[PDB]
Amino acid sequence: QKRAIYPGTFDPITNGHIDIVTRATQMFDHVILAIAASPSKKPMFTLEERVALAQQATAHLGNVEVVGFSDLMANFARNQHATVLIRGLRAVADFEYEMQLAHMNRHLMPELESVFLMPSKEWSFISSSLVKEVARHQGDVTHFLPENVHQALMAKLAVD
Amino acid sequence: QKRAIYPGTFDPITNGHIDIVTRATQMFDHVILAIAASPSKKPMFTLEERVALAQQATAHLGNVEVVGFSDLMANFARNQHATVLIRGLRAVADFEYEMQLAHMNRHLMPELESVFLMPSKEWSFISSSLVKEVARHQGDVTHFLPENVHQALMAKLAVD
Amino acid sequence: KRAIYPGTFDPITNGHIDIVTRATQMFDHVILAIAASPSKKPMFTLEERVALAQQATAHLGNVEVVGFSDLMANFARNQHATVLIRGLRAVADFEYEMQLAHMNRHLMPELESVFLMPSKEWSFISSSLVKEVARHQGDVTHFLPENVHQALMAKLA
Amino acid sequence: KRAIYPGTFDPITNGHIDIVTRATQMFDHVILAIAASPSKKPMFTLEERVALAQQATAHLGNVEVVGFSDLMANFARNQHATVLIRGLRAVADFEYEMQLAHMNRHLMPELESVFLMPSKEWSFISSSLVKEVARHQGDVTHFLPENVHQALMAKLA
Amino acid sequence: QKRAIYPGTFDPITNGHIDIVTRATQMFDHVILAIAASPSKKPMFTLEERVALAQQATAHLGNVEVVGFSDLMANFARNQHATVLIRGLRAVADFEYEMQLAHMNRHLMPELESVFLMPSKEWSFISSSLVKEVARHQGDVTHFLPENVHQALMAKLAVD
Amino acid sequence: KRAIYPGTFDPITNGHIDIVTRATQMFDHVILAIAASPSKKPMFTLEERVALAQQATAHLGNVEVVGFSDLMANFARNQHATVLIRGLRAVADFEYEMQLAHMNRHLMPELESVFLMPSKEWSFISSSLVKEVARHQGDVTHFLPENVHQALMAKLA
Ligand SMILES: CC1=Nc2nc(N[C@H](CC#N)c3cccc(Cl)c3)nn2C(=O)C1
Ligand SMILES: CC1=Nc2nc(N[C@H](CC#N)c3cccc(Cl)c3)nn2C(=O)C1
Ligand SMILES: CC1=Nc2nc(N[C@H](CC#N)c3cccc(Cl)c3)nn2C(=O)C1
Ligand SMILES: CC1=Nc2nc(N[C@H](CC#N)c3cccc(Cl)c3)nn2C(=O)C1
Ligand SMILES: CC1=Nc2nc(N[C@H](CC#N)c3cccc(Cl)c3)nn2C(=O)C1
Ligand SMILES: CC1=Nc2nc(N[C@H](CC#N)c3cccc(Cl)c3)nn2C(=O)C1
Repeated sequence: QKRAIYPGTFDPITNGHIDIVTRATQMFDHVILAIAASPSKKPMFTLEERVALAQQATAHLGNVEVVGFSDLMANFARNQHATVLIRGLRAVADFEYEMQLAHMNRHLMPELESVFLMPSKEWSFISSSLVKEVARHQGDVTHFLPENVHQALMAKLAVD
Repeated sequence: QKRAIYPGTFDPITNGHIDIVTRATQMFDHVILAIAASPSKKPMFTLEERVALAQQATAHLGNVEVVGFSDLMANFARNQHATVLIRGLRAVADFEYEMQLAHMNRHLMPELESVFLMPSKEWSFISSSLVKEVARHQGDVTHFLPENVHQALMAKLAVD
Repeated sequence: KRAIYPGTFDPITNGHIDIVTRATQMFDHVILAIAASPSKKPMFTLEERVALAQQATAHLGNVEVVGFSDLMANFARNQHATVLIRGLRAVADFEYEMQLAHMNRHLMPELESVFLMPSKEWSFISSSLVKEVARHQGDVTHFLPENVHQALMAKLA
Repeated sequence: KRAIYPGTFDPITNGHIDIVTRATQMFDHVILAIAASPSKKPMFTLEERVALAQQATAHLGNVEVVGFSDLMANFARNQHATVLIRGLRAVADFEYEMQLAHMNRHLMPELESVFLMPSKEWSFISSSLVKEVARHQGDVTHFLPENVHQALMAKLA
Repeated sequence: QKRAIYPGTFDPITNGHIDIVTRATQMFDHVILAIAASPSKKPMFTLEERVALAQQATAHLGNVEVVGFSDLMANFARNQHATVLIRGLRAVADFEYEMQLAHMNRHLMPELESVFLMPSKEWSFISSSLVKEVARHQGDVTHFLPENVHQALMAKLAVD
Repeated sequence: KRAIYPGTFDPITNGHIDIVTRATQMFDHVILAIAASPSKKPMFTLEERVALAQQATAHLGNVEVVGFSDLMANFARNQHATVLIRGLRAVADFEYEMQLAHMNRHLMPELESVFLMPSKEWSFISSSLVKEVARHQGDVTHFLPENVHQALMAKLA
């Protein structure tokens, strides 16, 4: 009965995040998609919007639970009885930062294992920040997002 | 009749940028040096100052046109009838970011080819941000800039 | 859940032991798979490498050590493994790791490549570096299981 | 404008076809230049590599396939090329690419090295990886032109 | 009689910084641990707090002088009669940035040599920014700091 | 203070001269240590490499050129060196450099590895690239001391 957490800002959730969480569900019994409540930089979408969007986009995956959190991801994993922390590794990931984070998470909770998954080649060169920057500048990002996220991002930028 | 765009903030234009745009003119019939009107971080020089400086520094290159833009660089390339997008690759470039940008630009305009040029070893370890940071801290940056840019940067920091 | 941990393991080091131990804490059964790897011209034969890894992992009840000369994705299919473990130390290896994982996915899409990070203690060593040091009579006891250390001493003697 | 696209092309892959196709859309004439490369001990002879690349690029009207054993900058001068094309997949290759481009510039300053990025589809493959998979009887049809796939099958048979 | 400067923000000084400065004292006759007075991002600790903390943490090292500075690190090295500039290289260091900085420092003061030291494996994956981010989020960072720094960081976060 | 600058120096280049010159401005005595390196199958014998480096560094009064086949940490101990110099050009080398430095520290904790950065002029060359260019009759005079250039010409003749 292995429980895994998949933390992030998911601002908004992309097809790359869907690809990662789907691979995680095929490996672990229970996956908690954990959304950061209060990131350093103010998010485009509120925590409620981000939770609602991730819930709709993962509804077809029976063993995914979407939950918000504001504490250390290691503390959150300990409270969720999770022994696995999922991180996606795109071709464009900051590997140096992943090593720092994993070694720090191990110092905080040694029994918590950081697991790196690789997304499809299709999502290996995108990020939520690149998608948003393109969208803010009127670029087509439909291909990178679930339908519900595309509709919400269009509505957000219409009134900005 | 190949048309190439060379986009950037050019805040201010450096000898590294001059080196890149010169190599581009030797390869393509028409080069548009495209200056970003409204970057995320407020620039040191206004768009008019940046355009005027780049115009003076490239005047000796007959097939360079200096133009400001505020849209997506792929949209700007499509409107300029350009099929080539020039990016300089210094030894200190963020290659991971270049891959993201190139793959995103290809998604937005598939017929637009991203072309990476390498500057002289002399300019392979500098950037406008490093030059400005050194200049703000009273360091000698004459070697890295065209004469007109050096005079304008001295005048800017005199009144800051 | 069955996971495979493939490699040349020429010889198996404390870094490899660290990885396979983390894998056993996550998956029900772990197959430590030793590739014949003749193109790399290994120091130890496949039988020596299998015997050494068996002795070094004996204390881990859910590890099975097996040799193979097959394509690793075919070997993973034949072992009924849906997880392929790879250890990650630094950025340089991460690139070849991406190629291998994308190729393994093309050959077997249901086989998931997972990357584990070793202890800081083993983050700067490799079988190649240990062998190079041992060839120049340097002390490598700290980096190897005891049985591997004695076999490497005997091999270079 | 004449551009040269040099390499070992042992064998030519879909990633190489992707690069040379992008080059033809930018330059009037493209020379796909196959280096003898004896130090790498190639799987296919230079004649086989030339024949394979010729058949695989026949549909591209402005590609000329030529073999060479010369210094690539001397070969580019002799082909009246002012552009040298190199494909870029990841960071690790980008370093050796910088050395090669700065050396080529020292030897021929008027020859410009340009870097093109392949499709995401071919961003994780290489001739070496394809050959390694094919040696272990793995399916590599997806990564190669048909004629190259059959020649690689015949070579390993 | 070689004099070396070891510059940084030291916000706060960590065991990684102590490891680096200790290695520097074993190599050079006089080491100046140089604390940046006015960094770009506002520091957690004031310059006086940072100086006091670094002084207490290096007191056992007889040939270390802790000094604040607000000018270019190359100008500061020239004024301190230092011909060596120490930079720590952790496994997670931004090497591209280190190359830019070293080449710029060499342009400003060619006789000033940039020297890269490697910390213990124990401190190879941490930074002051990661330690602070973990501490702000109630994580245990005792292991990464000198005792006096741990007490000061606890007091800082108690009133924040 | 005694510093050792070890390497294969096959042959010694202007980049190596740049590094050793910076080292002499920092330390009282510098030992340029040439590793036999038989596994790399060097172009020049150890005696040729020692003779060439001696002639190329003669103008630097505090450089001693010595050959060794020993573990570099044992050689540094025997030379009474507490500093080990390594030149740093780019990120790719920085990883192997970290492994080597952490291993050298394990073998000799009082021996400090220091990294120096060469001039921008030599930041894109290596002995391997210079030899490869010279093998194809390319001009490499700019990258080598005069005596090394003539010896490399004579070796390839
Ligand atoms: C070792 C570390 N553990 C950490 N846990 C958190 N948690 C917050 C929770 C909230 N809001 C967060 C903020 C932004 C993104 C994410 Cl994914 C998570 N931050 N954090 C670190 O920066 C370092
Ligand atoms: C795929 C992308 N395409 C893009 N085009 C732009 N255009 C703006 C125009 C203005 N002002 C800009 C801003 C700053 C620097 C530059 Cl060079 C260009 N941004 N942008 C992205 O961030 C991503
Ligand atoms: C996608 C790929 N599939 C592959 N299967 C194998 N199998 C051999 C078995 C033998 N000898 C092997 C050799 C070296 C290391 C390992 Cl772990 C496995 N190699 N191989 C690739 O290099 C790439
Ligand atoms: C600056 C340099 N100039 C050079 N010219 C050559 N030429 C040979 C021709 C043969 N065989 C070659 C070998 C392998 C790949 C290529 Cl693409 C070309 N190699 N070479 C360097 O390695 C560096
Ligand atoms: C070539 C460069 N030389 C430089 N010297 C300084 N000095 C300031 C002094 C203050 N306050 C400083 C600020 C933050 C951290 C440090 Cl370590 C030092 N900044 N700086 C550059 O950004 C680039
Ligand atoms: C931590 C290590 N210690 C080591 N000592 C040696 N010594 C040999 C001497 C000979 N031949 C050598 C070979 C090649 C380059 C150099 Cl610089 C030195 N190699 N070696 C390692 O590769 C790793």
